[PDB]
Amino acid sequence: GSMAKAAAIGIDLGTTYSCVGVFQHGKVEIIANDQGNRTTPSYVAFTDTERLIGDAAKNQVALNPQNTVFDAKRLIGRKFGDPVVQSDMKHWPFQVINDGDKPKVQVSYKGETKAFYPEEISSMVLTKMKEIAEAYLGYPVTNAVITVPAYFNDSQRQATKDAGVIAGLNVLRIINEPTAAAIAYGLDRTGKGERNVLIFDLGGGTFDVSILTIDDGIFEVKATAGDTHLGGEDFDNRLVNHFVEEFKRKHKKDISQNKRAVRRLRTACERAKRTLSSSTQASLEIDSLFEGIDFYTSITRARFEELCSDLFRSTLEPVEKALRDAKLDKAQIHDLVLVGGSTRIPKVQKLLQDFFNGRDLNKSINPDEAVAYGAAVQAAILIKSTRAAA
Ligand SMILES: Nc1ncnc2c1nc(Br)n2[C@@H]1O[C@H](CO)[C@@H](O)[C@H]1O
Ligand SMILES: [Mg+2]
Repeated sequence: GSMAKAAAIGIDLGTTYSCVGVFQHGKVEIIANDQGNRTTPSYVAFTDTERLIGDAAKNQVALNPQNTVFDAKRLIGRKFGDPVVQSDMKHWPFQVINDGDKPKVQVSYKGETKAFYPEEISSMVLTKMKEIAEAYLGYPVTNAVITVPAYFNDSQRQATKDAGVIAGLNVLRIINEPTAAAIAYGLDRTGKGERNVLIFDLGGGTFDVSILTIDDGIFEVKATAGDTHLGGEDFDNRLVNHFVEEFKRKHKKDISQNKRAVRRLRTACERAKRTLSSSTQASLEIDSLFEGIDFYTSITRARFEELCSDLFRSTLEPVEKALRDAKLDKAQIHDLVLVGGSTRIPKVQKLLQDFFNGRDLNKSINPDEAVAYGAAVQAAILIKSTRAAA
């Protein structure tokens, strides 16, 4: 009669990390990759012999910075001359070239110089997310919902669809990341009446605040605000500068000019930063950090909080601006939703909860997974083809 249909997938195609989910048996499964990771770096690396995607690409970045591409989402659907592109290029070790006022990333790959459009790099990330899903499902996957930032324009949305098509995916729909996070919590399933929802999205490098109004399952974007210069990497930087000073005080040595030492310090700082979200202190233990000196120390959550205090407080400025733009008072927000791994920071949660006079924050769905979770919910809805009974 009619053969069983393959599940459709939800993909959060993130700037730094991507995430894939599938809605089956009335629930979402966020799918881990074959290294056991529930999120996959949005990285692609090129060598003389291989093209590596995800963890394999990010794990070899230190010695291959010129041919390991990341942040392609910052280039997608943009002109080479766009001022955002021109500023971002100064921070990237890989080459970005001008092809008819369209940016391309240029690398060494399999004995040749090759240039790729941002959508081609994103199609490589999408191919890995599709394979992660297929390894779990045990069959080929065709259909996907892909999410984008609410502020993406027509060109950025079309280039994201193009990336899905290059990857061999049928793109069911391009949906906004804040809308997907709201769908993850079933905030569009609460019946009749308007609900105002604030999505607080703190990423690795950027911070986005969105205000949505939901009425009978219909979403309207009321306001977007944020800070392009605020993210998890800035907190890592504060810890790096702190420990560089500490090594100077303790050993009378400046490590800041040995890239390996700085990198090993940053890697340990990011892990200590994660530990501090669950513990009140965290040890830092690096063997032979510089000149054969072992660096065995610790940091309290209170000291880390003081180090990033101004950065954490600055998340409330775009919240206030978004509320002015939406013409809403904080008491008029029905739901608060957390998105991004950096929202696990207890002090970030406390500042926002205090701002909203003690209100509960929806954080029960892993904040680095909520967007893919909502996209997976929508993908299953979009492939339904029920024929009405008489
Ligand atoms: N538990 C956690 N506590 C604090 N921060 C975290 C945590 N988990 C993740 Br993931 N992050 C940060 O989220 C960003 C995602 O690109 C990076 O800056 C990660 O360091
Ligand atoms: Mg995101």
